[PDB]
Amino acid sequence: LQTELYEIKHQILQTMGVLSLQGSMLSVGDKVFSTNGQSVNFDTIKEMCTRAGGNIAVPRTPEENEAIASIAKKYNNYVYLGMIDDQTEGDFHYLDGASVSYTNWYPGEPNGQGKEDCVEMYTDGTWNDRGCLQYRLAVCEF
Amino acid sequence: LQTELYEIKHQILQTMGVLSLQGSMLSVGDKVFSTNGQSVNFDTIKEMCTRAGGNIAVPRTPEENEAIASIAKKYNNYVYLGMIDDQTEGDFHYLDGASVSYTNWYPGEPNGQGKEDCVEMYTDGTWNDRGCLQYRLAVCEF
Amino acid sequence: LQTELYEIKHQILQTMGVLSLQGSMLSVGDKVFSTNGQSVNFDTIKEMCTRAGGNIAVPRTPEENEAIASIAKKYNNYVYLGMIDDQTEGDFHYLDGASVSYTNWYPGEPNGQGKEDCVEMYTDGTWNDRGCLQYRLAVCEF
Ligand SMILES: OC[C@H]1O[C@H](O)[C@@H](O)[C@@H](O)[C@@H]1O
Ligand SMILES: OC[C@H]1O[C@H](O)[C@@H](O)[C@@H](O)[C@@H]1O
Ligand SMILES: OC[C@H]1O[C@H](O)[C@@H](O)[C@@H](O)[C@@H]1O
Ligand SMILES: [Ca+2]
Ligand SMILES: [Ca+2]
Ligand SMILES: [Ca+2]
Ligand SMILES: [Ca+2]
Ligand SMILES: [Ca+2]
Ligand SMILES: [Ca+2]
Ligand SMILES: [Ca+2]
Ligand SMILES: [Ca+2]
Ligand SMILES: [Ca+2]
Ligand SMILES: [Cl-]
Ligand SMILES: [Cl-]
Ligand SMILES: [Cl-]
Repeated sequence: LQTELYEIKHQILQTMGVLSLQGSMLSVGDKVFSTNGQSVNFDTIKEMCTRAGGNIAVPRTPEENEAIASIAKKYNNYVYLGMIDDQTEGDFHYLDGASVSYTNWYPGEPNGQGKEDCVEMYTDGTWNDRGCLQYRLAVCEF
Repeated sequence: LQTELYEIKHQILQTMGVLSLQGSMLSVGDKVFSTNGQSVNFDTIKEMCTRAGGNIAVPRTPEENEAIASIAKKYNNYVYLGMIDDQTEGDFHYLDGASVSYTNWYPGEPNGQGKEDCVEMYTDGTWNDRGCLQYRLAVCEF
Repeated sequence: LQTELYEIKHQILQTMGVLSLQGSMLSVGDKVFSTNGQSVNFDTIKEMCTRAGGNIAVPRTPEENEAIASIAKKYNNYVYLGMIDDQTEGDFHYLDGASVSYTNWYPGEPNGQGKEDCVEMYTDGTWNDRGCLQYRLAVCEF
């Protein structure tokens, strides 16, 4: 079976290598990020990522933030991130319900104070709280 | 080894997630469908799919039919399916030799009665028996 | 676990099938070749392939040569290969340090005699020793 396992691991590396060369994914630690280049609103990005078997991307580390920012830069668009401050204002949570730890707010942000429940990322990787109805680059994590 | 197996399964899911996000595959049950968007005749589609390690797509379930129809719709072209009524007329078989079960004939079809040995799918997912020399969207199953 | 292993192997085959259909990879024996279609110099191709988890492509067999030549033909560009004759002139080595075995020099080549330390492949698959600063099609192996 060890023959099978080595071969399997090698083939997985080949396919991920191919996708990484084609610019179709970025691997960061345990996470893989990807975009198909389309721009839609926050709710539609969630459905899109979920349909593909993943989730709207969120950076929980400086390294993850840089990877998503590099995607925002390459595709030159603002990006919606997987966090919201719905139920309680000023209190941003990941979509799994956990309170946000790492942040990278653009100076002055977040300033919505009720009416801005989503978070967008600028091309320099910094964050702004925003309404959820804008068209933003869809980035998913797997 | 359980560490290896969990990691392997996760990486497989990441790559399939990426391909699904990019619109490069559709997963239905055990089957994966894909097209590269090219149009060729029936014999050439078979060679193309076989070269890639798969087979010309055929729907054996309503669910599979819908998936292929969604590809025909997205690419806006008629699609050749993996069935033929060669040796016996009115008797359509899969390419593995088995008699066809599920069908979705457009009203009046099949009407070839000798001279139409292939099957094409319209953009609404319904079927027509047809000659095999037309240029149709190549869709493969894996 | 056998259920897991069969399923894993099948899913790997599906993803590789998809990538092969999309024209995003060529499998030869143990090797997988891929290009993203970009043209850069020798040093930049190495970095690009390494970033993706692979290496600049080199043919060690007639079969591997044909696969890379088919990529050079499809993309209609000269290709840099993973071999150099740096430290000793007339003495080409793979990037792992081993002396080159299989060759396919265009008639008259190699003729650099000091000043041509890289190797390019023409669209017909034959080789020429060349300087390393030209823009060539980036082809990686995994
Ligand atoms: O000045 C920046 C400011 O501009 C707009 O009002 C909105 O996008 C706010 O979310 C943002 O904080
Ligand atoms: O009326 C539809 C009819 O049109 C043509 O004659 C052919 O494509 C037939 O296969 C099809 O049944
Ligand atoms: O005649 C072919 C000859 O042309 C140029 O001088 C260079 O590309 C050489 O590397 C090559 O050998
Ligand atoms: Ca609110
Ligand atoms: Ca708010
Ligand atoms: Ca704001
Ligand atoms: Ca006939
Ligand atoms: Ca017939
Ligand atoms: Ca007919
Ligand atoms: Ca030299
Ligand atoms: Ca030389
Ligand atoms: Ca030369
Ligand atoms: Cl809004
Ligand atoms: Cl015909
Ligand atoms: Cl040069």
